[PDB]
Amino acid sequence: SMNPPPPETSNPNKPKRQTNQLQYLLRVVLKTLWKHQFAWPFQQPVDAVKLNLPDYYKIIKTPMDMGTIKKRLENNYYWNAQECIQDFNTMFTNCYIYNKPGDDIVLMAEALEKLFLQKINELPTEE
Ligand SMILES: Cc1nnc2n1-c1ccc(Cl)cc1C(c1ccccc1)=NN2C
Repeated sequence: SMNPPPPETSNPNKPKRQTNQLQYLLRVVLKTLWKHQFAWPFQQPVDAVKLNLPDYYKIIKTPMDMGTIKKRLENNYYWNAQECIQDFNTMFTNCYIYNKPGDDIVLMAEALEKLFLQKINELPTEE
């Protein structure tokens, strides 16, 4: 029922890059989803205490959220675009694992994921 520490957003010994694909993930993908009317539940780690979800972190062992992703991108945490794409996919998957078809939060995830997929379809080739 307690909250875990949040995912890491800083690790000085992790090697870093800022590729054109990572810049697209910040400037296009994250910006698009962040501004959406359904972004709000996803803009920070799930607070299982305030939301009264005592089983959330019993079920979800790889938590992820756009607050974490935003910090990772803005603070250049990644080496490649795949790492960041995986974080978005983990975020959506967790929502579908914990919740049920047709739940409001699932409908919200589905809307954001559609936009995610439309943007990642036009990920630029790496330069
Ligand atoms: C993300 C996420 N995944 N499951 C949840 N959330 C969530 C997180 C934050 C916040 Cl603040 C809420 C939620 C919700 C939620 C339920 C209905 C309408 C809007 C949000 N549900 N829960 C259990």
